[PDB]
Amino acid sequence: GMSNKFLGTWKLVSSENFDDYMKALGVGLATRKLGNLAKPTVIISKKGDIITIRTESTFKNTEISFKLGQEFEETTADNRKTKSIVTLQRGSLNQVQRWDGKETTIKRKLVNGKMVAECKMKGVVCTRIYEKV
Ligand SMILES: CCCCCC/C=C\CCCCCCCCCC(=O)O
Repeated sequence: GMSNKFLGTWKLVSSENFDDYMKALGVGLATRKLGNLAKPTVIISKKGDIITIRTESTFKNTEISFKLGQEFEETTADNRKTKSIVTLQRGSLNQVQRWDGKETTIKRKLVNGKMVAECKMKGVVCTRIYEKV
């Protein structure tokens, strides 16, 4: 199952190419400016077979809960209404969002004690590094 080492509170410390990823998602400039500057936390918790991922910024939060393998509805931080699914593959949490005939992936893995999120939209890739608080 998901490693217990995912559980807890993670703080963003570095990011690369997030602006273009947000462009590719259709996010407008004003919102991209906040996404490029903010350093969110990501809180991962689990109760039974339900994993919860809560993202906190001072001006925008989000939260998803899911069971591995099972599709769920998600309203994203940029206000997309998606059908999403998270699977566990080779120790990574692999989240796919689908909306409007579009698709994006957000893979979260543990590497050297950090959480690495890799995001892909139509070949535009970004990486975000999180440390464990
Ligand atoms: C929720 C707190 C940050 C919100 C500020 C920016 C608003 C919208 C940008 C939309 C980006 C959607 C991707 C969010 C990041 C997914 C990968 C990650 O968790 O690091």
